[PDB]
Amino acid sequence: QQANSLLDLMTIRAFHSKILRRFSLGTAVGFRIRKGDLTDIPAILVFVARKVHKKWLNPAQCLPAILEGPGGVWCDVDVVEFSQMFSELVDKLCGSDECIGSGSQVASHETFGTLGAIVKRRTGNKQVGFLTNRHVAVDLDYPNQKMFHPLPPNLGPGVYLGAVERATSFITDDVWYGIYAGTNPETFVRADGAFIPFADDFDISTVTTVVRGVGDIGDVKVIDLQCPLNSLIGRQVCKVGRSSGHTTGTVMAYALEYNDEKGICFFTDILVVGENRQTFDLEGDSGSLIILTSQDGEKPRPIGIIWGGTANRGRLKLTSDHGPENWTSGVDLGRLLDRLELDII
Amino acid sequence: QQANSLLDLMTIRAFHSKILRRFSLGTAVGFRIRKGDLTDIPAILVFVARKVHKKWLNPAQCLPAILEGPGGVWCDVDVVEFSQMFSELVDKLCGSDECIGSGSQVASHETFGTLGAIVKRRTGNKQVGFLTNRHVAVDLDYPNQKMFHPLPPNLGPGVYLGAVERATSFITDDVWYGIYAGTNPETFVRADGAFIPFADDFDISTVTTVVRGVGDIGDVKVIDLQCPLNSLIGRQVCKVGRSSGHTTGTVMAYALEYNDEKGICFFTDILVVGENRQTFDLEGDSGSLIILTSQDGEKPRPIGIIWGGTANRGRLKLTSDHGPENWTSGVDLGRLLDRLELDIIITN
Amino acid sequence: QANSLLDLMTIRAFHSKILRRFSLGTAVGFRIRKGDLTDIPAILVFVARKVHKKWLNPAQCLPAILEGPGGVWCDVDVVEFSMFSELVDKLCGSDECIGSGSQVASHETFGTLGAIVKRRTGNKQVGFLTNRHVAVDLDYPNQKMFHPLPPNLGPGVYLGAVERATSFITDDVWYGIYAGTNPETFVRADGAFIPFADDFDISTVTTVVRGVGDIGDVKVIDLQCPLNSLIGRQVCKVGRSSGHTTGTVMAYALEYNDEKGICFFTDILVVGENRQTFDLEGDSGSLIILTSQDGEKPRPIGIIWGGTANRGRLKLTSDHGPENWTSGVDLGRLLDRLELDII
Ligand SMILES: Nc1ncnc2c1ncn2[C@@H]1O[C@H](COP(=O)(O)OP(=O)(O)OP(=O)(O)O)[C@@H](O)[C@H]1O
Ligand SMILES: Nc1ncnc2c1ncn2[C@@H]1O[C@H](COP(=O)(O)OP(=O)(O)OP(=O)(O)O)[C@@H](O)[C@H]1O
Ligand SMILES: Nc1ncnc2c1ncn2[C@@H]1O[C@H](COP(=O)(O)OP(=O)(O)OP(=O)(O)O)[C@@H](O)[C@H]1O
Repeated sequence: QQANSLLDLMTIRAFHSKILRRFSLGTAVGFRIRKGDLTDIPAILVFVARKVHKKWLNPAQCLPAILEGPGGVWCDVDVVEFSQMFSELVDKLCGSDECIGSGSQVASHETFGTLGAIVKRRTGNKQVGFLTNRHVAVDLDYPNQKMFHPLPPNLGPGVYLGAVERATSFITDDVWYGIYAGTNPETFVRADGAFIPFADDFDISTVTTVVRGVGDIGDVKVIDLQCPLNSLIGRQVCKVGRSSGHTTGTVMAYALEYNDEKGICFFTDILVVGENRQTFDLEGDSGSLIILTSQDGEKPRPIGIIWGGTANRGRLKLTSDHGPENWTSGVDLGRLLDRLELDII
Repeated sequence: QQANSLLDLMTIRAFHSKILRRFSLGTAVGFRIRKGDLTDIPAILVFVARKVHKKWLNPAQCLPAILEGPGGVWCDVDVVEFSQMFSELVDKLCGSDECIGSGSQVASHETFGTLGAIVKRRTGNKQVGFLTNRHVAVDLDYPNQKMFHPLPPNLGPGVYLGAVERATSFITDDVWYGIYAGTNPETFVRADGAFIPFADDFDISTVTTVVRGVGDIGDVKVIDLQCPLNSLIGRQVCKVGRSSGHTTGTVMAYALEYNDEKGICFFTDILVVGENRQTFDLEGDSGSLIILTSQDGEKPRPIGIIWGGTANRGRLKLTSDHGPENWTSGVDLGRLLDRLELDIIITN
Repeated sequence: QANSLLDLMTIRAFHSKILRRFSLGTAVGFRIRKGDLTDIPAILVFVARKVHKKWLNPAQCLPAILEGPGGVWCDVDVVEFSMFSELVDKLCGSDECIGSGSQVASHETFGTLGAIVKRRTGNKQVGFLTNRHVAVDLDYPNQKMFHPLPPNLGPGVYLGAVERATSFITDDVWYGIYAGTNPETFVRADGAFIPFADDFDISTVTTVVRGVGDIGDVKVIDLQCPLNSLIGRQVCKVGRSSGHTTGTVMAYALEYNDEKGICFFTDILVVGENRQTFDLEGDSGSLIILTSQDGEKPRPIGIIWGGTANRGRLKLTSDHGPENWTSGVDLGRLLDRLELDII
């Protein structure tokens, strides 16, 4: 039987992980892509440095057309080559907006990013704070730092938001996905989540729960691994960022697996690409909510958060008379909330 | 009574200099700017590093909307954000023209600039030469620097034009404006002018008094502090430079004040901003004449000279769905001519 | 007169508003006259340049004597503030056994082994103590260490992974008393305990110090003890790059303000002898052992924080050039906080 859900593709990739990684830079699951378009045939996306004809390729590097795993499940094999706009919304999010909400710029003493969303703690005092990344919100040298908006007191005027309380660095793949997606013993998944509660003296009347440029949003869309592939992969999503305004894109790959220079395996949740030849995100967009758009009038639903700028890692080069495109990685929102024990307002 | 002259604005700025200086990057006087459009309400413009809502500013950090001066004069406050064209005219001014005049390129041993205008010495033996900025006209090590056009012989073919006779860099505010512009003694306005006379063997038949791309010009328009603000602020000007060609802009503020790292106050006379989101000038345009646009068919008249490119200092970022716009600083022509004792030439 | 370090600390804290205007740092100890240590207790003040009093306005002229809330008075000392050998080769990885001062290389940086220790509670695992700057990389909280080089850079063996570490501690908890009018007061602990791997061979670990010998128990620093017990005492250290070196303790409870206004505290200040540098780069984490007196076994007193070549040097004004200084963290308080006992 052909693969239908993400779990089958993940199992197939894990079973033949060695062969896929033997002559490749990365692996993921999704739909087969032909001539730059997304089809409806489930398959495994294999990233290579360059694309060449089979004539100049030895049989060792000739990847099999079909990969078959336990239980009779089989899938196709796809080899893919791998290598501040001034607007009213951007100005408002940069310090021109009276209220504070999603997409607002949050600057630390050293780095800056985009405000993720307003959340509340499930247990304890149930303090209301905001959720963001961990590479910008908190510097590793100082575990507990402060938050300033728009800028700290040394760079310019600003107000104090709060201090970092709970943050996550890495999580074992078993805890995150619930299944073993890799044979290497030290498999990790990046969360890059942190919660900063609002200060006691901070006014709460200036906090808004409406996302600028999108409008009202629904409940968090939990990505169930048993759901059909077409449910999540290929759906058009939108994002709001301080330096990128409002952007739209489409998701192509999920659970991208790669290895660093030290051989440690790492996983990325969501892989998306901007639409109409436009880059999905830019520098300073760390902390932008990826939201699945409205369908049949239903309220848009956040599904994840952008990890950060991918321009420093690589680009997706298309082989159909087109230049390389910019891909953006993502981090799951439901699993991050579950780990952080937070509820989105 | 609402102030309507530059003198009142200068008095208000000087009387409350400390308050503005405490949390400002610069001060000027002119017309209030709302949503990127100049208004008719006179106000003192205060320049800040960034613009934020008043809710995230301390009570001492909030500049008052209005201020009062001696005798009952009151004025508003406007906070403003602060942070080679290949053409036939440019080619001709580069050294391919049949005559040398305003806008021509003058190159020293090290740097280059644009000829200001042909002038005549009021006193002495009625020497005839030209006016330009002091920075490029004279080398800091050689008080008497030679002039070449279009390039010095060490860098390319050219002819000798003359030698620097007199130059001025800084002058006390009392002598320049006639009034005390601040509560600082060590206050000096930057004239940055030099008079370079033509060589005895140089041919005067090749000197023309007609500005290329504009036409004939009239007498220098002296700026009076008692005149209405609308006379100078908000008017349209045009300039010709050897690098940017012909460029049109608008005057936005007067008597800009700046503080250096050492704490020495400095003053700039004319503040210009380009039109249609186009830079007023670029590097190498220093010394280009600023000419007020003709009105009701009147002959255009120069109002000042251009100090140089501002790209090495900063830009003002408009907060209306647009990016930073380049601005230019200039020095009053009439006061510089009076100090240097020079007379402009407008006819052959 | 101030006889204990606590009196000097209280005096400095009470008047910590006039010495911070025109000073780069403050500490306590003995007044220095003509380049030599005196016996008069005083508070050391660090200035960029030691100009003459005549060319100094009265506002910038600091008082020479201060009085505390209990009648204690102390003077003011103003000091201007700005190898290939067999032992080194053996310590670099040529020794059959590991021990104090041994080179330990991580995936990014390398450092010196502080001392072999054990945990008081729990499994009481046996490991070693070092600095977090080298042993711990925060973009990889659990890092691996190899001696003398990591596999990617050369031959080596697996030692273990960092389990517990401390970077900053509140001043009240560390010293026990409020040392500053500032609440964002922090003290740089910089101590990480790495336990030996289960498969690691424990027969190759020695508690003897190369170039020094056997050492006794850790000598805890008591703020109530006379300054002579700690200030002006000779100390020695063994570093991977600097071999065996000796120096003298100069200052205690040094305070420094960063560019962001956050104050930080360093415990021990040491200076090399004979105009020789106390330590070089890569010697961070080396133990500081008090010189043996009257035949008593040497007792370590702290751990070197790191090289000061990137932080400045002590400039003297007696026909001599600047002398490099070294910063250290008290061993007793760090061990108490981290619950570790030196074997
Ligand atoms: N290791 C490799 N190095 C270089 N080129 C390779 C390597 N492995 C495969 N290729 C080339 O990449 C091709 C992958 O084809 P794939 O199945 O991904 O695409 P397709 O659906 O046939 O069409 P399209 O080219 O439009 O994507 C292989 O046929 C071979 O030409
Ligand atoms: N020191 C300061 N730093 C930053 N922002 C400031 C400072 N002082 C005032 N502001 C902000 O700048 C605003 C000044 O507005 P301005 O004087 O330009 O009036 P306006 O013409 O009504 O405004 P606009 O140009 O936005 O149409 C103040 O209302 C406050 O929001
Ligand atoms: N803020 C300052 N900046 C520069 N120099 C200063 C400052 N305050 C004091 N001084 C100078 O430093 C001297 C401090 O001398 P100090 O306290 O070390 O006495 P001393 O031990 O007798 O002197 P010495 O070390 O020269 O033998 C003051 O007498 C004055 O000359």
